[PDB]
Amino acid sequence: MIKVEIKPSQAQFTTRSGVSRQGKPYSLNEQLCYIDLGNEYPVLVKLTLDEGQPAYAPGLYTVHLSSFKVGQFGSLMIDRLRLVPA
Amino acid sequence: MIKVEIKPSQAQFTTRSGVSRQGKPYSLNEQLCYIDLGNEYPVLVKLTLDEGQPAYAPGLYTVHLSSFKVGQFGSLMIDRLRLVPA
Repeated sequence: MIKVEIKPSQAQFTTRSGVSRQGKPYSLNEQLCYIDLGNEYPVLVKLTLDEGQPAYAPGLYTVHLSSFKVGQFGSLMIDRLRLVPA
Repeated sequence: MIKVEIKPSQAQFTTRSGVSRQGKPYSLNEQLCYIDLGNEYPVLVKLTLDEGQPAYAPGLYTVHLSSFKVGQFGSLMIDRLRLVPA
């Protein structure tokens, strides 16, 4: 299991916006977190939240299976990192 | 944890080859597996093995932390899916 931590300083999201190729508006909410990848300290990672989801609260989390998909070359890829409470 | 299974029919690898941009030869070993992504059946996924590693034997496996890296846009990505026995 991947250990992900939202620190107290990471409790908010920011929003970026724009317009798609054929005219539709979009908004993307982004939040930061720390992920332990086995180095001396955890590393900073950007999360893009799904539509209508609040920011994750501070605490410990692991990664949900729905984060992954098979990509166009047949290998596993991350679609969007989706989290669940540890 | 991600459940990965190497079936008896997937016990071998194949090798692709070529030449890099500035003249160096390369060889890549590829093996197939099944990964349970929570749909009605597991899906077929291609693995690229690391240099000097044999094919994984049939059995059950989970994913090692070294499979992941932070990508050039700051989000988590899979580098190469690396496996360990379950």
